[PDB]
Parts: sequence; structure tokens; C-alpha cells
Amino acid sequence: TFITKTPPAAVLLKKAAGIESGSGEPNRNKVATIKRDKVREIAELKMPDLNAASIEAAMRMIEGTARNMGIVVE
RNA sequence: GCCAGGAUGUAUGCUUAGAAGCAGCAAUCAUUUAAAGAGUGCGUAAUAGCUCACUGGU
Ligand SMILES: [Co+3]
Ligand SMILES: [K+]
Ligand SMILES: [Mg+2]
Ligand SMILES: [Mg+2]
Ligand SMILES: [Mg+2]
Ligand SMILES: [Mg+2]
Ligand SMILES: [Mg+2]
Ligand SMILES: [Mg+2]
Ligand SMILES: [Mg+2]
Ligand SMILES: [Mg+2]
Ligand SMILES: [Mg+2]
Ligand SMILES: [Mg+2]
Repeated sequence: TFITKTPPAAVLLKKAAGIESGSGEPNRNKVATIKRDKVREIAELKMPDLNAASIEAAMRMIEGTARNMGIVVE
């Protein structure tokens, strides 16, 4: 019955990306780049907080958070 | 018109004493949907709160 809340998708991303802060211009300045297998884990870990059906959709959300903060996936 | 929803990653990222849809900057993705803007106004120190777009009902 004790709800353990997971860290925001954003911070989880910075962590995995090895960066102090996200980009101020997400489209122009890309601060870092990570991998799909990493978005994989973030989506898997954060899953309880999400409202997604599958992990593909979960990752779709995570990528959206990363896309909007200058992070890139490969 | 009235009734009811108007959600979720998320207080997006940045910046900023604070900046949580709504000072300002760059963006404006994604999920679950019948539908629901990275938010139309009002509101708060910042929250909260009221509200619209949008959806269903009558
Ligand atoms: Co939509
Ligand atoms: K703000
Ligand atoms: Mg109403
Ligand atoms: Mg209401
Ligand atoms: Mg939101
Ligand atoms: Mg922030
Ligand atoms: Mg400055
Ligand atoms: Mg803002
Ligand atoms: Mg509100
Ligand atoms: Mg304001
Ligand atoms: Mg602007
Ligand atoms: Mg809404």
C-alpha cells in the first residue's frame, strides 16, 4: 500500500545521458545522444507510473521527453 | 442551453528568488482515449483554484 514514486522521465534521461542539464533550444542544440536499449530500460523502470499499453508506447513517451530536451536516440 | 468528462509521461526542456498549461526563451513530443492544447482566458508569490478548446449525453 506504500506508493513508491519513480524519478521523472526527464531526470532519468539526464542520468542515462550523463548530463547536468537539458538543452534550452531542443531543436537547435543537441546536448547528448543515447541508445534505444537505454530508452528501453527507462521505459521499463518508469512503467508503473506510465499509462501505456505496451513498452513500445512507453518508449514513445520517453522519447518524446528526450526529443524535447535536446537528447537524441540511436 | 443544461448535465457530464476535459486525463497521462509531466512541475516538458531552459531560465528564474519562484516560473508547476498561462513572466520570458526554445520547442510543442508522446501516451490512454468518445474526447482532452506541452493549454483559451481569469487566477496564485509560486502552487491551488475558475475556465475554454475538444468529447459524450439531453
Ligand atoms: Co492526441
Ligand atoms: K511558467
Ligand atoms: Mg462542463
Ligand atoms: Mg471539473
Ligand atoms: Mg502535461
Ligand atoms: Mg522544469
Ligand atoms: Mg541568466
Ligand atoms: Mg512553462
Ligand atoms: Mg489546472
Ligand atoms: Mg502565471
Ligand atoms: Mg514562445
Ligand atoms: Mg486538458
